Parts: sequence; structure tokens; C-alpha cells
Amino acid sequence: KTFFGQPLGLSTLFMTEMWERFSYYGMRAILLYYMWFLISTGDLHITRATAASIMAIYASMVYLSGTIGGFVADRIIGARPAVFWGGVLIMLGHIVLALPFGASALFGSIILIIIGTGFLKPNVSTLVGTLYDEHDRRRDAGFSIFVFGINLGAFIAPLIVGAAQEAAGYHVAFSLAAIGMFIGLLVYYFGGKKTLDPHYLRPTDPLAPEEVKPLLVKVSLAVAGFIAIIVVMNLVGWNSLPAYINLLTIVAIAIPVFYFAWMIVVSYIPLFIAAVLFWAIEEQGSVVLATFAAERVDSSWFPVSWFQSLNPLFIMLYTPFFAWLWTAWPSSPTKFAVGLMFAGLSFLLMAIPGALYGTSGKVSPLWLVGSWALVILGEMLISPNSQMMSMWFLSSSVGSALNAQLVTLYNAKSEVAYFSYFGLGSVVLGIVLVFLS
Ligand SMILES: CCCCCCC/C=C/CCCCCC(=O)OC[C@@H](O)CO
Ligand SMILES: CCCCCCC/C=C\CCCCCC(=O)OC[C@H](O)CO
Ligand SMILES: CCCCCCC/C=C\CCCCCC(=O)OC[C@H](O)CO
Ligand SMILES: CCCCCCC/C=C\CCCCCC(=O)OC[C@H](O)CO
Ligand SMILES: CCCCCCC/C=C\CCCCCC(=O)OC[C@H](O)CO
Ligand SMILES: CCCCCCC/C=C\CCCCCC(=O)OC[C@H](O)CO
Ligand SMILES: CCCCCCC/C=C\CCCCCC(=O)OC[C@H](O)CO
Ligand SMILES: CCCCCCC/C=C\CCCCCC(=O)OC[C@H](O)CO
Ligand SMILES: CCCCCCC/C=C\CCCCCC(=O)OC[C@H](O)CO
Ligand SMILES: CCCCCCC/C=C\CCCCCC(=O)OC[C@H](O)CO
Ligand SMILES: CCCCCCC/C=C\CCCCCC(=O)OC[C@H](O)CO
Ligand SMILES: CCCCCCC/C=C\CCCCCC(=O)OC[C@H](O)CO
Ligand SMILES: CCCCCCC/C=C\CCCCCC(=O)OC[C@H](O)CO
Ligand SMILES: NC(=O)CC[C@H](N)C(=O)O
Repeated sequence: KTFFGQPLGLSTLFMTEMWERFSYYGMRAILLYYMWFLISTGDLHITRATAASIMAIYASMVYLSGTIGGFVADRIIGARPAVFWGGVLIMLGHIVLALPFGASALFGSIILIIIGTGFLKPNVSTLVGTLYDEHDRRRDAGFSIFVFGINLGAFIAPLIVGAAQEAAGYHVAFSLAAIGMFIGLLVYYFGGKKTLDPHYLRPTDPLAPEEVKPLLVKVSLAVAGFIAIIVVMNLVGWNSLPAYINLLTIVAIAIPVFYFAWMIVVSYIPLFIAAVLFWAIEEQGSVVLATFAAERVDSSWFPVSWFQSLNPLFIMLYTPFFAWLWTAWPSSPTKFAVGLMFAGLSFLLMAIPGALYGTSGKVSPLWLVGSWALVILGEMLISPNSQMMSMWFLSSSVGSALNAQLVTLYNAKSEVAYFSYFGLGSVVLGIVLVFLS
């Protein structure tokens, strides 16, 4: 009695993540349009460009939080409590948007989810690994099934939440996200006590006595430095929302710079950059492509948010092939290059409808279908150890930090140039990074 060849525990963690991803990507699929709505009612006094920037820096902070989430669980509170309380915080974040409020609830929701996802996401991934011995070949297959589940939740969420939004409004749809996380907590809590090892109720690598003080010092100085900067910003009149997003952008990008300066490994640099650039493009699906979907495609007969299901749809379709592919077959730097090339191609493709049909009309949904087909093909060359997982979340974070700057450039007037430039740039950088490495 297994779960697709794996210990029954995989099913628990599988569904936990699926429902977490459900709530996250359900919310993500309507959050931009929601902000558009708040803007249209004079409730939110920002440009659409800034709204787009918010989406990206939101994702960036979510991934940055995940970069330290593993650390907190492994050394302070434990992997199993981190997932649980992480889940609770996420649930609360969605509940906040379900409440009959407007723009004033946005920040609180974002904070809870950043902290919550930071606690949950790296650590459920950790718990998957705990289901096996250090020497078991199923480890790869098991984690592959796990990722299939992550995308299963990401697939159905925009369909369900998107349609719900169109039926009963935004707050009801957001509450469905909350309910989804609640389901995940149920399956995780009761299922976990039966499948998961109890040694992960506590930190497996607790802070040694002499480690606590210098850690505390470094956190204090960092937080103090950050706050001092914000003070200065408010004194000199740089306190607009983009100002804060720029601050966050700089912080997120500075982190690998000083983190890589620390070990300087120089072979890791092009790998990191390729990942950063790939995730930048991939994460623009929920922002730039979401915008294209709403403005440049006729979605008069279906929720336009449904386009967000295409990304994880292709993960699920490619998984059977690529599984067989690896059984029946490329260097790590090669995989990243070709992957980034596909990402670039996915944007070059998106440049065609505007150049061929103009930008003032509407084009076939198949353009976005083909685009996601291309970038997810690239993800297959990138997508599937506490330390490496951290670099993974970090690369994702920097990509979205970059997006926070980049997506503000996107509009109907700049559409073709935007997709062409960053599309061809990514293809070229793909070529450069494969030979540089
Ligand atoms: C088939 C799956 C293989 C994965 C890679 C495929 C990527 C290829 C994408 C090209 C398709 C995009 C073109 C869509 C298109 O032009 O249709 C527009 C319109 O004519 C349809 O009515
Ligand atoms: C894991 C470390 C993260 C450190 C930063 C903590 C979170 C800081 C900012 C959250 C990023 C969201 C900025 C956009 C935003 O707040 O929008 C608010 C609404 O527009 C209300 O006007
Ligand atoms: C366990 C360590 C981290 C603790 C996480 C606590 C998160 C800190 C602040 C989140 C702010 C949540 C309150 C915001 C809120 O409720 O929305 C505002 C009103 O509902 C809108 O009128
Ligand atoms: C302890 C688990 C909590 C999970 C339940 C979260 C959702 C709970 C109740 C649903 C709240 C739905 C709000 C409905 C609402 O805001 O009115 C709808 C619009 O304002 C007008 O159509
Ligand atoms: C306003 C929402 C607040 C909800 C608080 C509910 C708290 C109820 C019980 C606390 C249980 C916390 C421990 C759960 C945990 O560590 O997960 C491990 C479980 O053994 C299953 O893996
Ligand atoms: C607003 C954030 C400012 C930065 C937070 C800095 C302070 C955060 C946590 C302080 C933790 C208390 C240090 C003492 C300690 O952890 O010992 C507890 C051990 O478990 C004792 O056995
Ligand atoms: C550990 C729980 C408390 C930690 C979170 C408290 C708030 C933390 C940082 C505040 C946000 C810092 C970046 C500024 C920012 O996001 O802008 C927010 C919007 O400008 C709101 O108007
Ligand atoms: C150990 C990593 C820490 C590195 C932190 C580096 C932060 C250095 C400078 C941050 C300056 C904040 C930028 C503020 C800003 O861009 O405001 C400009 C606004 O766009 C004007 O409206
Ligand atoms: C080796 C020492 C050098 C430290 C490297 C830190 C990296 C600093 C900045 C990264 C560039 C991203 C800034 C983009 C940005 O936020 O634009 C805002 C402008 O600063 C003002 O409009
Ligand atoms: C596994 C089978 C389910 C496949 C359908 C998944 C649908 C998910 C998102 C749909 C997003 C909008 C795509 C619309 C579409 O493909 O129609 C294309 C028509 O040829 C339009 O002329
Ligand atoms: C393997 C399939 C990949 C398909 C993508 C390859 C597409 C190749 C080039 C697309 C770039 C077309 C841009 C056309 C263009 O820039 O028009 C300029 C006009 O002046 C519009 O402002
Ligand atoms: C695994 C490598 C992926 C290679 C992609 C294979 C497809 C190659 C080129 C497809 C280019 C699609 C351009 C769309 C196009 O030109 O048609 C325009 C519209 O159909 C007008 O009716
Ligand atoms: C990569 C070698 C290490 C040196 C890093 C120093 C510069 C760090 C990051 C460079 C990318 C900065 C992205 C910000 C950017 O492109 O701004 C775009 C505009 O601000 C859009 O408004
Ligand atoms: N970029 C990442 O690190 C994670 C993205 C992936 N789509 C997920 O939700 O798990």
C-alpha cells in the first residue's frame, strides 16, 4: 500500500501543498483585477503600473520569506509546527480580503501571507524528504509526484475562484481561498499525526547556546538599518508606494550580491542569473500576461482569470513525457540555458500578435496558450539541501524583484517592444550564459 510507489505520507503532504497552492494561486488569479477594480472606484489611488508592480514585489517578498523559513523551522520551531502555523497565517491573510473592506485590508493580507508562506512552503518540501531514508532512489520520483500536486492546486484554483468572483463578487471568491487553506490544514493536521515522524515537531538542528547572541545581533542591526533607511526616506520625501517598492527591490537584489561576495563558486553565478531571469519571465504570467489576457483578448464569455490555469496545466501535461524522457535518455548549466531560451521564445511569440494585428484590437487566446507552452517547457528543464532550496527561493525572489521594476514598463503602446526586447534579450543571455559557464 503506497502513494504512487511512495510512502503514504506523500499523500498528506501532497494534498497539504495542493490546497495551499490552491489558496495562493486562487487569490493571485484575481488580485490584480481586484486592484484594478479598487482603482476604478477611487478606493485605491495608484496607477495600474504600480498595481502590476505590487503583484511582483508581493511574489518577491513571498519567495524571500521562504528563503529563511527553512532556517526558522530547522533551528527554532520545527518543520511540522512551521507548516501548521504557516498555514494558519495564510488562511488569515485570505480571510482579511474576504472581509467587506477595500484597499485598507490589502497590506495586512499581504503581510500575513508573506510570513505564512515563508513558514509553510520550504518546510512541507522538507517534510517530503523526511519520508525517505538518505539512500532511496524513490526520493526523486516522490518529490516529482509532489510537484504534480502543487500544480494540480494551481490548476483548479483560477477556474473555481475566478468563476466564483464572477458569480458572487471578489470577497466571496477570496473567502474560497481561505476555505481552501483551511482544508489543507485539516488534511495536514489529522493526516500528519498519522504519517509524519514526531522528531519534526521540534527543531532538528536547534541554535547552539553560543549561536543565539551573534544571530540576534545581526538581525537587530539589519532591522535597525532597514528602519533607519525608511525614516530617512520619509524625511526627504521619498515615501510614495513606488519608493517603498524600490527599497524592497534593492534589498532583494542586494542579498545575493553580498551572499555571493561572501563565498568569493564563480561557476554558480551564471546558474543563479539564468534562474533569476527565467523566473522573472515565468512570474510575469500572473502580471503582464494576465494584463494582456484582460485587455487584448476577448474574454466576454469566460472568466479571464482562467488563463492562469494554463501554466500549471502544462506542468501536468509535460510531467509524464519528461519522466519517461529521463528514464530513456545534458549539463546543469545546459538545462538552464535552453530553459531561459524557451522563456525568451515565449515572449518573442507574444510580440507577434501585436506586430501582425496591431495593439488596438483583440487576438486569439491561443497566443497565450502557445506562450505558456513555451515557458513551461523551459520550466521542465529547471523544475524538479536546506541550503540549496534556500538559493532556489532566493533566485525566485530576485526574479520577481526585477519584475517589480520591469512590469511597470508594460502597456498597450509598449507591448510589442516589451515582448521583443526582453524576449530576444533572454534568448541571447541564454546563449551567453551557456558558453560563459
Ligand atoms: C504543441 C506542444 C509543443 C510545446 C511547444 C509548442 C509551442 C508553440 C507555439 C506556437 C503556437 C502559437 C500560435 C497561436 C496562433 O497563432 O493562433 C492564433 C489564431 O490564428 C488562432 O485562431
Ligand atoms: C521576508 C522579508 C520581507 C520584508 C518586507 C516585509 C513586507 C514589506 C512589504 C510588503 C510588500 C507589499 C508592498 C505593496 C503594498 O503594500 O500595497 C499595499 C496596498 O496598496 C495599500 O495601499
Ligand atoms: C508569528 C510571528 C509573525 C506574526 C504574524 C503577525 C502578522 C503581523 C501583522 C499582520 C496585520 C494583520 C491585521 C491587518 C488586518 O486585519 O486588516 C485590516 C482591517 O481588516 C481592514 O480594515
Ligand atoms: C476557521 C476557518 C475560516 C475559513 C472561512 C473563511 C470564509 C468564511 C465566511 C465567508 C465570508 C464571505 C464574505 C461575503 C461578503 O463579503 O459579502 C459578499 C459581498 O460583500 C457582496 O456580494
Ligand atoms: C484564529 C485562527 C487560530 C487557529 C488556532 C488553532 C489552534 C489549535 C490547535 C493548535 C495545534 C498547533 C500544533 C499543530 C502542529 O504542530 O502540526 C503537527 C500535527 O501533529 C500534524 O502534523
Ligand atoms: C521588530 C523586529 C525586531 C528584531 C527582533 C529582535 C528580537 C527577536 C527575538 C528575540 C529572541 C529572544 C532571545 C533569547 C532567546 O531566544 O532564548 C530563548 C531560548 O529558547 C532559551 O532556552
Ligand atoms: C513580525 C510581524 C511584524 C512585521 C511586519 C510589520 C510591518 C513591516 C514592514 C512595513 C513595510 C515595510 C516596506 C514598506 C511597505 O511595504 O509599504 C506599505 C505601503 O506603503 C502602505 O502604505
Ligand atoms: C546587506 C544588504 C543591505 C543592502 C541595502 C542597500 C539599500 C541602499 C539604499 C536604499 C535606498 C532606498 C531607495 C528609495 C527610493 O528608491 O526612492 C526613490 C523613489 O522612487 C522616489 O519617488
Ligand atoms: C558590491 C557593492 C555593490 C552593492 C550592490 C547592491 C545592488 C544595488 C542596486 C541594485 C539595482 C536595483 C535598483 C533599481 C531601483 O530600485 O530603481 C530605483 C532607483 O534607485 C531610483 O529611481
Ligand atoms: C485537461 C483538459 C482541460 C483543458 C482545458 C483547460 C482550460 C484552462 C484555461 C482556459 C484559458 C482560456 C483558453 C481558451 C481556449 O483555449 O480556447 C481556444 C479557442 O480555440 C479560441 O478560438
Ligand atoms: C520556436 C517558436 C518560437 C516563436 C517565437 C519566434 C518569433 C521571432 C521573432 C518575433 C519578434 C517579432 C517582432 C516584430 C516587431 O518588432 O515589429 C516591429 C513593429 O514596428 C511593431 O512596433
Ligand atoms: C520544442 C521547441 C518548440 C518549437 C515550437 C514549434 C513551433 C514553431 C513555430 C511556431 C510559430 C508560431 C507563430 C504563429 C504564426 O505564425 O501564425 C500566425 C497566425 O496563425 C495567423 O493565422
Ligand atoms: C550582476 C553582477 C553583479 C552586479 C549587480 C549590480 C546591479 C544589480 C542588478 C542589475 C539589475 C537591476 C534591475 C533594475 C532595472 O533594470 O531597472 C529598470 C527600470 O528601473 C524600470 O523602471
Ligand atoms: N518559483 C518557485 O520557487 C515556486 C514556483 C512553483 N510554481 C510553485 O508554486 O511551487
